[PDB]
Amino acid sequence: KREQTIENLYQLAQLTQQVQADRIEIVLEERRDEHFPPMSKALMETRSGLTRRKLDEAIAKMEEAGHQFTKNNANHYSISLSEAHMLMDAAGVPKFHERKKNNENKPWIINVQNQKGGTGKSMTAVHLAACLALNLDKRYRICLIDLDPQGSLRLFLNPQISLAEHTNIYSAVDIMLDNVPDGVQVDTEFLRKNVMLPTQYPNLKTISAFPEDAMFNAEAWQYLSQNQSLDIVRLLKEKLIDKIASDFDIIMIDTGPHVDPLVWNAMYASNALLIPCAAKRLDWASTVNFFQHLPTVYEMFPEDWKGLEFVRLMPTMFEDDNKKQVSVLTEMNYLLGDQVMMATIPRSRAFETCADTYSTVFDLTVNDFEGGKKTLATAQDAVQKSALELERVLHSHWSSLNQG
Amino acid sequence: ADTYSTVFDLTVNDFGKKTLATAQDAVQKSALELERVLHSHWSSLNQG
DNA sequence: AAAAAAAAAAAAAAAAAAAAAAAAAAAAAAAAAAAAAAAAAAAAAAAAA
DNA sequence: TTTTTTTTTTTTTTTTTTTTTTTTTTTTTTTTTTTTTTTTTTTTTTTTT
Ligand SMILES: Nc1ncnc2c1ncn2[C@@H]1O[C@H](COP(=O)(O)OP(=O)(O)OP(O)(O)=S)[C@@H](O)[C@H]1O
Ligand SMILES: [Mg+2]
Repeated sequence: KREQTIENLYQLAQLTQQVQADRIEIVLEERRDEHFPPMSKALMETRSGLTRRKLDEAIAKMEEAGHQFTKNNANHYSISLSEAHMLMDAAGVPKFHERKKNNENKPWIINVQNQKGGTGKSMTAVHLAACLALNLDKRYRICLIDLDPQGSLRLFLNPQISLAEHTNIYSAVDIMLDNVPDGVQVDTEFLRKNVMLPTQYPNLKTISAFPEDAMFNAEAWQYLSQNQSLDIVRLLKEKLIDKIASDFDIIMIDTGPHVDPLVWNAMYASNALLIPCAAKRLDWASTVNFFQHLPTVYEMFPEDWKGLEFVRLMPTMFEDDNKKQVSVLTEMNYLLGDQVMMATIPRSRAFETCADTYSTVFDLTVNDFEGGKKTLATAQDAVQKSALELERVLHSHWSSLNQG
Repeated sequence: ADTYSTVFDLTVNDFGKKTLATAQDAVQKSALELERVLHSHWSSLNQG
């Protein structure tokens, strides 16, 4: 009988070996051939905030040192992002993990979870993270997590850079099981070695994910077969959170459009709550279902966790000029005001261009594209004022949630 | 054409209306004019 | 050590194209009227109760 | 003096041709929004006093 459907299943194969090809050419085509945006003595002022006098003093102190400054084709000064973070390293400006006021802090775990497909969590959240990383005055050690097995956050120009030299790896899955060589114990040095990777920024870091992570849900069903205390919830907490809380301060986490055991652990173990969403009716209805589903499930999780300290909703794909969606936003501000961000993330062709070349808004400048300037200008400025207002929620709660 | 028919073998009742009515009106004026040409050169035919 | 001159830059102004809206025209009907065609009710004629 | 049949009046019904009106689709049409080239403004270095 299933002669032609041996043909047909091994022709889903004889097409996904051609898609194995296709990914080979995708890798060959994405390859970097780019330079990071320069600060032009005014963009430097706007972004870093260093005064011209102190900047001159520091760049001279470094100029007499080993490193040499560089200039554009014109004698006008131009300093690269690498040179930027180097001058920050040598600025002596301490971070939240070096400030005498507060240096022994735990991670500020920030998450982006929506149960609605394709509406913006990936792109908006990676944009938000790369913008928060623009806080060069403070050198945040940031961990981007692409917990969505299909996110491009390991590939999208803030990526998990798995060069050819990269030998082997053990994803969050294998941290949920300790499937590394049984002889070696998973210590934080191992975590730097094969879990924490750079993102072409000397400050921003990441974790990668893989479609094999979907097998985690099957293994969790198997564990429910072998367990009944729902103890897999704490598997994340001890394996990952206790091992990472010692030596980082922020962890960007994308989770995916889905609500699943993996995403249940992401929800629970995390000590902060953010809720991405759009202004559409059905989306907010799904959020209603979400607000019914949670409380009982949190009751299911161990009583040791005293609930998440703050809850806020997000906009996205917000055209800002459609009557229905602004009415929805008004209703949200009417119901959970002070627990929803005011900031708006608009949609424009500039984001499309950014995505198609994979390059985040910061990676490209006006010369790269057309005059979708002010659109990108107000996009990055809303994302940065939104980053400081979410981090100001976190500031006012650096009394509460750090002591629980 | 498609129905393998001719212009005349279907009548107005066959169904258009004014459309086909003017259709055969024009076709039948063209036939008058044509067959008049037919005399005009047919008198030449009888004599060759 | 400072001034002036020279060179690589953003902001404003001008022109054209694609979105949309209203009106008009070709058409394409379902309904009615007029004319035409196919049968019918009082009167008339001849041979005969 | 009566009866029968046929040729004229008129009456009834139907089809075809030709009457009007409405809706749908197609064509010409400026306002608003979007795109590209640009003249003015800002920054740095070298040379001279
Ligand atoms: N500003 C934007 N401009 C253009 N496309 C956008 C924008 N924001 C979101 N998108 C759409 O989002 C797609 C990829 O981004 P995401 O929406 O994050 O996908 P995602 O990971 O499923 O997140 P969700 O489920 O939509 S919230 C793009 O291919 C677009 O279709
Ligand atoms: Mg997604």
